[PDB]
Amino acid sequence: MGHHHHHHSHMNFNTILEEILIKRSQQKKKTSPLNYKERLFVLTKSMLTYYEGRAEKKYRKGFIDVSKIKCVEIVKNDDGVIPCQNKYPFQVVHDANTLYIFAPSPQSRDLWVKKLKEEIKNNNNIMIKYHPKFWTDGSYQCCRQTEKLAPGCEKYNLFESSIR
Ligand SMILES: [Zn+2]
Repeated sequence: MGHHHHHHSHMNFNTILEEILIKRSQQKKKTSPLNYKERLFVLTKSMLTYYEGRAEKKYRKGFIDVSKIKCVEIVKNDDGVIPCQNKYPFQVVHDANTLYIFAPSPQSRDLWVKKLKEEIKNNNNIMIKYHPKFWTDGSYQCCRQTEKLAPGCEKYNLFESSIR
């Protein structure tokens, strides 16, 4: 059972950047681990949207608006080892929670963090501070305030001079 097609061309508009990225889903007291889910992510000026044409589960096709984003940075990892197969993760704080996305390469991470900052620079939703560590629910991260969206423990340079 469970064998038929359901493909329709729901194409996104003018893309800035697309890549096969890993979404670490933030679990909370339910039947979910810290799932590393490698999907196709496309960034547009209106929305960051991922792709999962699952021919098995009615899996959650979520999306983030650029205006929902409050902070984008690289994840300066406090741990020894990066858990996922992909390494050099970046973080996207938004209306709900702080999302964590592992890039295949530090090349991918660099360009993604960059382009996201270049979009969210015009938002009035941006916290002047961000969280450097892994915001996992009720865990011992940077400020140990991981419950609800704290306004950042380290200072966020929205316009950071990468210039050498
Ligand atoms: Zn913190």
